[PDB]
Amino acid sequence: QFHQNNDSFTLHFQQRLILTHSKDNPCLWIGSGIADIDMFRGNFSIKDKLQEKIALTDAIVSQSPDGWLIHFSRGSDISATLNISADDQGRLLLELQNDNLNHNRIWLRLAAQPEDHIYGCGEQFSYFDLRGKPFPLWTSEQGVGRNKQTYVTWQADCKENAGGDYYWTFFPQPTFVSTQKYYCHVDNSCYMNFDFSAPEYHELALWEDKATLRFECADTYISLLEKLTALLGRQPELPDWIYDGVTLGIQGGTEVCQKKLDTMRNAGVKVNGIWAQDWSGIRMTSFGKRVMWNWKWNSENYPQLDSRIKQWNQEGVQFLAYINPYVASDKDLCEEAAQHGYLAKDASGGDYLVEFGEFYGGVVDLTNPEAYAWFKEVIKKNMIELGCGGWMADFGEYLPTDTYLHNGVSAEIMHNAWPALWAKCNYEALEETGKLGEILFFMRAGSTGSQKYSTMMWAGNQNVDWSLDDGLASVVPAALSLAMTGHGLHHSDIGGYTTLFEMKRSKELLLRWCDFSAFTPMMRTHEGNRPGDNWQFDGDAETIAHFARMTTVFTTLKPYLKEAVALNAKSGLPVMRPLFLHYEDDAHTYTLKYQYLLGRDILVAPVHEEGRSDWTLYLPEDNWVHAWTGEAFRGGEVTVNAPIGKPPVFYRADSEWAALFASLKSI
Ligand SMILES: O=[N+]([O-])c1ccc(O[C@H]2O[C@H](CS(=O)(=O)O)[C@@H](O)[C@H](O)[C@H]2O)cc1
Ligand SMILES: [Ca+2]
Ligand SMILES: [Ca+2]
Repeated sequence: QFHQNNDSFTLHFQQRLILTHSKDNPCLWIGSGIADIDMFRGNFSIKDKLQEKIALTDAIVSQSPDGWLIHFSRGSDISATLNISADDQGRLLLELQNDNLNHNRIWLRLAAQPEDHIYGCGEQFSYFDLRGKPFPLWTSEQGVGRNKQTYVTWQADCKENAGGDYYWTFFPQPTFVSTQKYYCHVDNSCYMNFDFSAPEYHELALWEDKATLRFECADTYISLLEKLTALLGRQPELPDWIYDGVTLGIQGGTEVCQKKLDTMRNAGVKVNGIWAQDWSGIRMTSFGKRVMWNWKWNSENYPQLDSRIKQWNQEGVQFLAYINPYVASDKDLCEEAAQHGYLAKDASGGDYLVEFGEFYGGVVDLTNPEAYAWFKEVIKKNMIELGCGGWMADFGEYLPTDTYLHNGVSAEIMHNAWPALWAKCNYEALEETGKLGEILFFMRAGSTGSQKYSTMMWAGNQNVDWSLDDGLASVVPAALSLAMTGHGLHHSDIGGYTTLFEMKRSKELLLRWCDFSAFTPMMRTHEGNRPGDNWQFDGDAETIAHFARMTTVFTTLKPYLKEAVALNAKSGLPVMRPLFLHYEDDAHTYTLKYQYLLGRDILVAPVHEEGRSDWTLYLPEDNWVHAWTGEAFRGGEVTVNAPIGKPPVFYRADSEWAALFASLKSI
């Protein structure tokens, strides 16, 4: 539905009002800015020197039988064209192209209603409903603290501009869902700011001279996500062994791994894996114990690993490793990359050395098909053929904007696109070895296409604290925001990661986090950056026993989880779901941030505060059974006892899975 008067028009798409334009209230501005983008250790400082911002108030429409073409102008020397058409699947397609490259800013307004909620924009840690705020979309480090009013954030800012803020994330994406039951996906990867704060419109700011946007509607959110994932990609099914226990994050070598494994197994903990990020060596820095970034098994630290991997596998234990797409400048791979011209370049034509925190690395130029192939062979040869069942595929958010890439695309454009590219490299390693569905890699950074190429997201680095913006809590909006952006497999470090400034992980925080992760599709621990300052999974007999209990819980859910994972693969129906996917008529479910459905039938509200013996949450109208007592409940706000090991989890009494669920209160 396109309606027009002289310099005035509206566009409806399946009855959603998308655009309105008039001389008085334009939908389009263009102009120009000079980007001053600086990075220190992945923490970006983005300044614009805005030169112009010009409202294109004149619009001349011409019509094809396949669309409308709108010439916008403000005099002869300022103009842009908007083509409105349908793409090959009938999605609404807007193509914008400014007059010339000098006009490298776009602001486009979309119509909205005050009541609309907005979800998505990738992986968001402070907000799930985005309505009422702007979100800059620039992949970076996620922040330490992430709130200017908390102390840790202030410390991290002083120390290295590292505290961040509510919108910082390693997986921003220019994709959102409206409670008008449509999504909007922007194909650009330039800097963008999605402004959701005006009651009557959404404003999308693009730092480019052109923009493509697609929209699709549906009658339910589930169908909408089916459509969104038809566009962006659907993840494979998880390997069957992911459901079989906890993956133990261990460092310090083979014997330590063995000793800890045995401690856990012998106490009855269900262990499916050992994840040893230091498989390649350790680098000590002031931040803490980091990995040596040269992607080859270090047999001095991990003697007999080649054989031990298989002995572990014989007992149902996978070995997981660590790789990122950078290479330590003081090691072999970086040298080999340098010799073949496989590294991103600086303006002088040298290889760009990035400062990563008291060491330097090259950036493997994944835009060079040869470097891409070579790096994929590194994975295949040095990890898959070694016998890894999986790995952390980390980073992807750190490309500096003054690197020069083999494909000739500006680093200011390639920066945001990097994660998906890295994801694809991993995905293809698996695909080329027949290991999709068998090997599992997990990623932190993401971008458009991570929905196809990342077999699992993890929530990156939480503080080992109970903060809303960077603690246990924040993982839930991260998971739900991703679900709404088309990625339905999400987990977090059991216990958090970031151990700085007197933050140290308590036993209590370890156990609460364990209770949370038992109700997600993957259980995996982390030592954190300072292992010896954090409570760990084997800190005492009670911790071990808690793990044996909650791993038993997790493994009981295996068939349920697997079905939910199948559904994710088949139709983009995410494993951790916002309540409104199934309780659409309940207005209260649209504003929940810290509870989710695990599958259709289990409602989870993790305790995210220290010192609680009870917990308050919302049950939508259904017949619920408390998992630990069998107690029946109906909808409305409820407070339950929530000691450690009995997280606030409820299941639908009418679930075909009810007898499985009913066995939980007997563990
Ligand atoms: O920018 N930094 O310096 C920075 C440091 C550590 C970061 O953590 C990431 O990297 C760690 C490995 S390492 O310390 O960089 O070798 C892994 O243990 C974490 O799980 C992962 O999220 C991420 C970034
Ligand atoms: Ca008219
Ligand atoms: Ca953080």
